[PDB]
Amino acid sequence: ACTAIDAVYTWVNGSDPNFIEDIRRFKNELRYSLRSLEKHAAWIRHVYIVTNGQIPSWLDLSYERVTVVPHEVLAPDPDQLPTFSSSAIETFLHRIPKLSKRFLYLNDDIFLGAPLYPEDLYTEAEGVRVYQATDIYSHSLIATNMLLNRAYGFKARHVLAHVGFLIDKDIVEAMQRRFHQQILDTAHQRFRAPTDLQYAFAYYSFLMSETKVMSVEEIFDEFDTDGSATWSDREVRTFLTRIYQPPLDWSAMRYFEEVVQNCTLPTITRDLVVRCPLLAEALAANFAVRPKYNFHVSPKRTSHSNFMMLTSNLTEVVESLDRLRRNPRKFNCINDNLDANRGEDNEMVRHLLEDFYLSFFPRRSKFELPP
Amino acid sequence: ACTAIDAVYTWVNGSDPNFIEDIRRFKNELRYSLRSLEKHAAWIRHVYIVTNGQIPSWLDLSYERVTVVPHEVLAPDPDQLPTFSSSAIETFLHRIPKLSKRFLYLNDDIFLGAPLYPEDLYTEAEGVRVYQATDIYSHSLIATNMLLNRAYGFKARHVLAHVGFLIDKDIVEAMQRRFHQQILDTAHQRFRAPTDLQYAFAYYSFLMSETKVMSVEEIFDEFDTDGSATWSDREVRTFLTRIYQPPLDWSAMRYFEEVVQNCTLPTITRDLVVRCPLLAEALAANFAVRPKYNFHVSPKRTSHSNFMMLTSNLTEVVESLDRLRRNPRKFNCINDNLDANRGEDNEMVRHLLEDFYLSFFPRRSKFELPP
Ligand SMILES: [Ca+2]
Ligand SMILES: [Ca+2]
Repeated sequence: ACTAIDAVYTWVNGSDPNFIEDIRRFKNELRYSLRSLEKHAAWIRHVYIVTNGQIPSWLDLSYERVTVVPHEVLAPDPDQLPTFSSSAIETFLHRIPKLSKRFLYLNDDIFLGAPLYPEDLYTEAEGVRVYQATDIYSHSLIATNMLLNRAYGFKARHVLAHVGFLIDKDIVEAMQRRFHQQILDTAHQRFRAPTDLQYAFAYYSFLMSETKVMSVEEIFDEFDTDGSATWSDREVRTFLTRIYQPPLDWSAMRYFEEVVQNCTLPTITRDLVVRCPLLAEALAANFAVRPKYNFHVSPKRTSHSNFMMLTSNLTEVVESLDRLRRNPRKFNCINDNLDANRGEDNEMVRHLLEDFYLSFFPRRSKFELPP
Repeated sequence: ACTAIDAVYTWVNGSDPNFIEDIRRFKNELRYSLRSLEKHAAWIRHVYIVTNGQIPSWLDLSYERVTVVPHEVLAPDPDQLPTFSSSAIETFLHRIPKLSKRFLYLNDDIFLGAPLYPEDLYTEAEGVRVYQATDIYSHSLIATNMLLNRAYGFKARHVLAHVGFLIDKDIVEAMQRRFHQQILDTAHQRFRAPTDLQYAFAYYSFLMSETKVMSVEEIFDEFDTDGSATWSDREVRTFLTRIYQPPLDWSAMRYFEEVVQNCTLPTITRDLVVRCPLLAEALAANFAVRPKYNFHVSPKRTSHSNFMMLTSNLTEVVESLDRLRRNPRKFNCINDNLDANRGEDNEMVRHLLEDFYLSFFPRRSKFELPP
């Protein structure tokens, strides 16, 4: 337990009258997913749930590891807060007061076997493991991809893979200060509309393409190994080897001494290499395009993250739930995509899924009050 | 700083009369390599040096981070201790009293740029990064490879790559209790003889091939997710999916119930699956060959570990020392292989190398007393 994590959760409930009244104005998942944290990741040290005031019935409060914070305290400009979309709620997840610097996102339907360690998400050498992989979701995909395609170059950017995302508070604040038009746009919306900015992809493509700029006075402060303001011949040879690569030659030596002698080896200082052109330009052309935040593409080896959608064909349900059992990987994500016309098959489906979730996680975790 | 490391060093000195007297009876490297620890790895929290009683002249003692321990206190059977080989000294490196569980080996000529983090060596999910890559050294290579080829299978085993090796005390004690013939053989030797067992390769091939055995009572204690001694139909289906893979079929269901019914689904317990043959054999044939220690082959991306031998051709010296400067990688290892006939070129070589080692590490570190 080197660093705190403090994962978050959402849990919208669409069964009580006070939610469907506000909808009219305009599957017990988390119980078995917060239960997975007690088994396979016992280091997260706090759990938040962001709701609209409504608590779950089975939360044992005063556990000092689980709290609920509503949208009344989070959202700026308290005029948008009657909100019923995920992506609007995602835009104020970093305004939780005693939040640690980094945190797991994992939303509601993320249960996890195959125990989780903090080095699976954030190391210190590397440190953000970016897990690469139609009606309403595709349009927001195209809009976010085009918005990140206006700036930041072009390249190919891959979508993510349904893991619990690890999110830094400072990087997302610099994200929201970069796209202040679209953050307020998606914030001031009621439902899921096709001009949205999805938070995870616009985070993990923002972080992958922030390029820092280092000034010439900072390449003098580093890149000599010395005490103060000395640039001697050892540092000169270190400087010349990082430019003219294949061998190093006498031509580069007399080129460098010709450049220093034209400044009208006599004690190369900081003020000379800041002042003199055609060397500071030739120095900053090599070392100024360093990336801003530490990132790490995953080598697709350990957490292959079984997605495995839950359609209403009971055959495909039973090979899907058995194929979640043949491979007990790190993250698993069962989203519904359920029919509403078949009220007879989608009762046996919800009873069949209960056989799956009790097959792995049958103990009453300490988050749940005794019935 | 999650865990302690406490690296070790050797530093044999072949210049004083009291060493050459004992040799007759039968390059300032570490100063610039212990100096690299103050710059690029400030978490190792103790440094040991194992000698034969002789201290360096420039060690500032009472630093409470650097100590010297001689061979008198380490070696069992105090009859072997007049020793003048590396590999004999390597066989009692884990008898240092206040040693942590894991430790860096790095011997004497290992200086390191490009800062080192504990996740570069030992994580918790993985945790031993095994860095794969003629007169006297080749024979010990063939002997150690054949000794590890007698047991442990056959396969291909690769040599290591001159990094600071991370070594566990318990794994090396189980190594020395496996090869008690060769440990005492190489311990009771005076010099480097061609029947040696090299410590790093016989460690990192021992650790890669210890296979554990799990009893059938332990595959009942795990592999049900339950409280105590219950093996119900959810666990049965989890059990059957991990054997008959492609789909799961009704034939496997009636096969399993036929196996349980022939034990002369009626409450499958622990005593039944321990007692009944042709199921416990069929259960342990799948889950008993799990490896003993966590290991991790390195993907050869970050620490490519410039070796770059130091022969006496001054041209090859200057492209070697410049090519150490073009690539500032994680570990670097300059071993001598120096001629002794040319006393005139091998003075300019040692002065030229001093230009290299002061080009990166010029500050007097806190390990060194002021001259
Ligand atoms: Ca300098
Ligand atoms: Ca059970």
